[PDB]
Amino acid sequence: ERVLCLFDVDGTLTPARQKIDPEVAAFLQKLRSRVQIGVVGGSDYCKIAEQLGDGDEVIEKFDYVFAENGTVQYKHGRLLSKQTIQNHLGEELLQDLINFCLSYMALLRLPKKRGTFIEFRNGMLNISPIGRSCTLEERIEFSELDKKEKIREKFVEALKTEFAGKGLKFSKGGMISFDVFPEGWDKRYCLDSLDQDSFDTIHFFGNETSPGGNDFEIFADPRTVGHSVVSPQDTVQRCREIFFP
Amino acid sequence: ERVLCLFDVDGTLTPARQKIDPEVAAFLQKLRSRVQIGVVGGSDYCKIAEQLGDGDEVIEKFDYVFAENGTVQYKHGRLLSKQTIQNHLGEELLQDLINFCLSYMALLRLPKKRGTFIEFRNGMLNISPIGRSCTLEERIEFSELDKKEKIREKFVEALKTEFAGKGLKFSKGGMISFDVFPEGWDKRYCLDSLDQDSFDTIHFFGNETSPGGNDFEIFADPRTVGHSVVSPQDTVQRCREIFFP
Ligand SMILES: [Mg+2]
Ligand SMILES: [Mg+2]
Ligand SMILES: [Mg+2]
Ligand SMILES: [Mg+2]
Repeated sequence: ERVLCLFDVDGTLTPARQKIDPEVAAFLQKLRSRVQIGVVGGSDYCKIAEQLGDGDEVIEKFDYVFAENGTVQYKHGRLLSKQTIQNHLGEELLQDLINFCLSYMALLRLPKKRGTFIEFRNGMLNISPIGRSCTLEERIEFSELDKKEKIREKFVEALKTEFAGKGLKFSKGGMISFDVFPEGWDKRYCLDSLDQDSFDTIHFFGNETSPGGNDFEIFADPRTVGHSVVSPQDTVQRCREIFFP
Repeated sequence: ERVLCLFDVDGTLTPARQKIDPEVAAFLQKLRSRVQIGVVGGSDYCKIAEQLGDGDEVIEKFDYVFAENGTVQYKHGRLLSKQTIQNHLGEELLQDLINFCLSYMALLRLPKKRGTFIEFRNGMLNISPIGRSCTLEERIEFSELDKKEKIREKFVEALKTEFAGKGLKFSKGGMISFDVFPEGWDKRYCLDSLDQDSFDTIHFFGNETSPGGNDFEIFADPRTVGHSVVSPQDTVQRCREIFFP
């Protein structure tokens, strides 16, 4: 009777990294007459906020806004505090990680390099072996280089081996970067808080629910009814079938 | 007859890193009835904009806004393009620099580390051996550590030696960070563009005009009438004496 629908963002509600279609948006508000609705994305809040309305409207349009996998949470218009990756990991392991990344990147000799190789967020370190500080022509340029030299991939292989058994996970962040987060700080993190809000059912929709994907763990988790979608139209489709039959 | 007064920001017009006193601000507008006025700061535009009014008002209140030593320039309400440190330095030297900084920082084992060790701006690399991504308690904490271990200072000594004769300059950025810029991209950079605006006199005011300080080179440059000030009140004082005697 208390139902929440929880959506991944990229590919599930919106074209990847882009604004939502006003028609999907319009539907989500309709869905809201029956159930509460929320989103969970890997990206920071501002990025998510941008894709889903104007300014900070997203927190008004959605009952739940879980950014950075849920390490950052908005609930019914208001911010709830965030745990810090350093509080969770502690300083020593976090610095072993950081120094390893610095020492590995120092040895990479590329065509170009830019800035902000290691960005410290709430629920992850975002690592970019070229530089988060590049333009569009440069994003595409490194994107090509990464494919050819497997830069991120080899870096991740080396990181996983070095920190084997120490509770870190790595997943790519699309172009030029990868994330490093504590084990358990994938999308499932948001479920722990949601456990306290007395939902009878939590429907999750995601487009990467296959093994490997960033939606897998939350989709497979026994706390959710899992749904696999291919597009924003597939998502609306499914919600119609279940909630408006 | 065409006169410009050009002010450094921190310590010259405003308490360091802080909002301008409405009384100084009020005076600067009065000064503007006689002469054009401008500012030049080491910081980025947003930082400068914040200290000097609300939002982007600074470009309306000042005839010239030279941020990042002049590599970024506003002139009479509008932005003029910026040269890029990489266009000036080229990719190879810039990456030698970057990799050297990465390799040096990887070997620093500190109490803590955070993120954004190398921030790529327009007219410099800002290097922070702890992490630009820290809070106030942490800024103060590293600030203490830096004093005791001479972290930035030893890093700079090593950088200057390594890149001896290669045209790079280093100056500290107050707490936790230092800047790396091409030789000539201190405050004097803004004078090259100002040369094209047909001023009969350019008065410069700065509080670090002693050798070593970030105001020295522009103060000593034969293109300006140089003035040494100790406070925002000293600045207003001097402008009264010269322009309102
Ligand atoms: Mg997705
Ligand atoms: Mg499930
Ligand atoms: Mg000053
Ligand atoms: Mg002079």
